[PDB]
Amino acid sequence: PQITLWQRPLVTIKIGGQLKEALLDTGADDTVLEEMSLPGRWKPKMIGGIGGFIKVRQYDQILIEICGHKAIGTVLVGPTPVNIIGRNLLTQIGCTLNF
Amino acid sequence: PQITLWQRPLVTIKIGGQLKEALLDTGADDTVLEEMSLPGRWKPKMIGGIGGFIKVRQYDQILIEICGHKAIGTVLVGPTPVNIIGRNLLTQIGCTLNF
Ligand SMILES: CC(C)[C@H](NC(=O)N(C)Cc1ccccn1)C(=O)N[C@@H](Cc1ccccc1)[C@H](O)[C@H](O)[C@H](Cc1ccccc1)NC(=O)[C@@H](NC(=O)N(C)Cc1ccccn1)C(C)C
Repeated sequence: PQITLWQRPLVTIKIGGQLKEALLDTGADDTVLEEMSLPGRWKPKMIGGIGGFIKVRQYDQILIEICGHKAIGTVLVGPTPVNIIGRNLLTQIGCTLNF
Repeated sequence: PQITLWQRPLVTIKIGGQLKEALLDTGADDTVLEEMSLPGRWKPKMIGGIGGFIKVRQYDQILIEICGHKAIGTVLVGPTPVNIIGRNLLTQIGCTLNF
């Protein structure tokens, strides 16, 4: 699709067999989701942004589907205000910025 | 122009007749710039991000030029690591997300 930015660019993703909403975020390097249980082993990590650092669980090679497009990559889970899709998966689905 | 997302989407902006670099960010509602001393009146404000909140000063009606395109609006100034161009100015330059 072509998404304009008059509203937050929130879409539906599918992950773990669950449906969620997430923000398409060109200003994020990584993908951060709210607390959930995913199958798999995970490692503790830290990530930062405005306000500071949070602790997250890192899951690799996770299948996610973003507007019907498949991506397979690293997902961090932790206490984010919002589900964020970052550049690690935006590139996999062929996302660009245009103006 | 079309910007790919392999790297962070950093572009040149002109503000106050000075050039800076800034991140095009579809996940920011607001525009946040590094500390600098603009003339003008300001309001104090708090904005949040992944790790919590920071204090900023709010300036309205600022002209920024982004890759040749002008935009005019509210800019928040404070102790950010990176200059962030948010949706309030992105919409004005006709910027879209495409995949
Ligand atoms: C999500 C996280 C993994 C990401 N971090 C990240 O990419 N890092 C640390 C790598 C890095 C280092 C140096 C330079 C560039 N990038 C991040 O926070 N990115 C920030 C940019 C940044 C980078 C480093 C330090 C400081 C800032 C980027 O601005 C994101 O788009 C971020 C995403 C987000 C959105 C909502 C709530 C939490 C996080 N937006 C924001 O932090 C903005 N907030 C915002 O727009 N809010 C709170 C309103 C809102 C609410 C709900 C939904 C959308 N918007 C502020 C910049 C204004």
